[PDB]
Amino acid sequence: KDYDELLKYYELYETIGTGGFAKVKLACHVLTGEMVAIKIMDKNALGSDLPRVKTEIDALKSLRHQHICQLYHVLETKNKIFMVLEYCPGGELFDYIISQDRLSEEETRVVFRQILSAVAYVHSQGYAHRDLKPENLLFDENHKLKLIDFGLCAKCGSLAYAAPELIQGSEADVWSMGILLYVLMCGFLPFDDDNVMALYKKIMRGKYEVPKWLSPSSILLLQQMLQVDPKKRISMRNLLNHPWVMQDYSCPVEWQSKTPLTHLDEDCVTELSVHHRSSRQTMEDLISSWQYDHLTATYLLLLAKKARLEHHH
Ligand SMILES: Nc1ncnc2c1ncn2[C@@H]1O[C@H](COP(=O)(O)OP(=O)(O)NP(=O)(O)O)[C@@H](O)[C@H]1O
Repeated sequence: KDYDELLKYYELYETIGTGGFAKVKLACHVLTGEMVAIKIMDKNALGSDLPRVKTEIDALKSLRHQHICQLYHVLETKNKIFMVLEYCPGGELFDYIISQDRLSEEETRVVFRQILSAVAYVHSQGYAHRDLKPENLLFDENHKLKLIDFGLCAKCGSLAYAAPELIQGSEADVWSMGILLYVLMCGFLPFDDDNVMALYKKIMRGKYEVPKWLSPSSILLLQQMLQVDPKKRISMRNLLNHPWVMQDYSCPVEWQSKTPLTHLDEDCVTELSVHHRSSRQTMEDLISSWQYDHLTATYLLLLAKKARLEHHH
């Protein structure tokens, strides 16, 4: 039905996750054999919340980056919206933290630099994420982080990660990254309560426990990021070459995209052109329209496949 058009292009596997808006299914793009994750949303059930989806969709169409979960295909039927995404099988950063209880400062730095790369890129494109937290960061096959859930992108979110100025746009993401840092290094939240009023007061207050295993450097960074006054809160740029961030690193954080679509891959175009019964020139013209239809998705998945193969060649 709504699924019949989808099943032209994908064969559906099991549900692998859910959220407040979407049921997420593993699937396989038939033409290329590539696995993907499909967000399924019901328009009728979403109702007045639907703009969030069109928000996420328009955001993701203009974001392309190593640490951003890629959007391949958008499909609307009478009752459903389907978003076909890069499959990340490593699960959430959340579950990883719980598995390790807490991360070492060193592995925290490795993770944090990737988060920072993604968020700095997102800002470079004029957005703020507004829902940064370990649940919205997924591990891919190579244990690399991929940011998801862009429905709150603005050109808001879980309270424990929400900045003070926002519960009464760049500075906010910085705050949330501070909370995330704390969580990675500590295994728990700095501001936590079952009572929302209590939690709120704790946040506006800005006082948190500082455990013995933490380095002075990281303690400082935290206090720079968890400044209740956004005016006093550290800026993205200064986060990008902050000494804690740069510790044991001769490289500043490369937030710039490593995956821009500069120009069309010949092999991929060729492969598409055969299946499409059109010349390569024609296919080039078509692909450049970037409609996020089946053509777009096939092209990008062929590209991802090729990259994966080139990594083992
Ligand atoms: N690309 C993906 N690869 C693997 N698992 C995914 C992927 N996208 C989502 N998931 C899983 O599905 C869950 C729900 O995704 P999510 O995008 O947060 O749903 P949502 O309803 O649209 N947003 P939210 O209600 O705020 O969580 C995630 O927490 C993951 O467990």
